[PDB]
Amino acid sequence: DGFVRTLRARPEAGGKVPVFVFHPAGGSTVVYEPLLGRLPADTPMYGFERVEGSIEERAQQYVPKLIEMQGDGPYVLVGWSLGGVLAYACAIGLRRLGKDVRFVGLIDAVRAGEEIPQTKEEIRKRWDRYAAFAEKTFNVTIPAIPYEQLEELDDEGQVRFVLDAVIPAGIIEHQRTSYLDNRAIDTAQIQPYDGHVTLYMADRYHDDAIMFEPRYAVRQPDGGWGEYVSDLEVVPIGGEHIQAIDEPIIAKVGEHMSRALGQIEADRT
Ligand SMILES: CNC(=O)c1c(-c2ccc(O)cc2)oc2ccc(O)c(CN3CCCCC3)c12
Repeated sequence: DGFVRTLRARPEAGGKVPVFVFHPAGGSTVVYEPLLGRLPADTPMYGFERVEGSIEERAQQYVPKLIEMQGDGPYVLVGWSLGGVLAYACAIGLRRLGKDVRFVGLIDAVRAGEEIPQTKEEIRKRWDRYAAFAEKTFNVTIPAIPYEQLEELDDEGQVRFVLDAVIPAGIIEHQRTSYLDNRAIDTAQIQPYDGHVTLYMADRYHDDAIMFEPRYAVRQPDGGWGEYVSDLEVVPIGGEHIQAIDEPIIAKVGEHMSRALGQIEADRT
């Protein structure tokens, strides 16, 4: 299927408006199966899996596919983790092309409480933190970090440089894509969007997330989306980021989202 996974196929003709879901960091759209079970019967669902590039470059790949599949609209775009940002970026692209986007659902796609700087000083502090965790984890001494060579490299190049030093192909492939998908969240440059966004908000990021990047230890009440989205609804769901996508918490998301879908179906009926 390329990068589109069919979770529930739309009928040959007619039917309900499909929900387009976007993969999480380091994972696939199979994670949306619990959600799908909490959505109305015969709600079609398609998942957009990983593609390469910056967020904008990824949306430039998704948007033509969205249009091929759904045309003028209506568009319902949903994502947890990185998927939320991808969904949001696609919403901007679709709106810019005159399409009708009716719903953007961010499932705990929460920004760091303080903006993560994209600076050399930050690149050094980041790699120093990693090196220190490796020292403790692997009972090793890491020599001086070749900062100068690292600083000049993008995220992709940084991991290749690192993967020269150090393994089964599946693990390198899984670690590489997880790291890069997570950095993609970190460095996302949010643009403003004038349509409705629903943010399902958990209480906090899980411990591993925070150990990796302590700025995710703090969340703003709007999840960092308020300056960019004037039409913003927050649906608190509690719990941690990791749990937001699974039962039982997904039942709450599903109930709320089902109501939104019902109104959309009513509005076209
Ligand atoms: C739990 N580890 C992670 O979350 C991160 C990984 C990673 C690497 C390998 C793997 O197998 C699984 C994950 O690489 C990252 C890079 C930057 C970063 O800021 C983070 C933190 N992350 C927290 C959620 C909001 C987005 C940022 C991570």
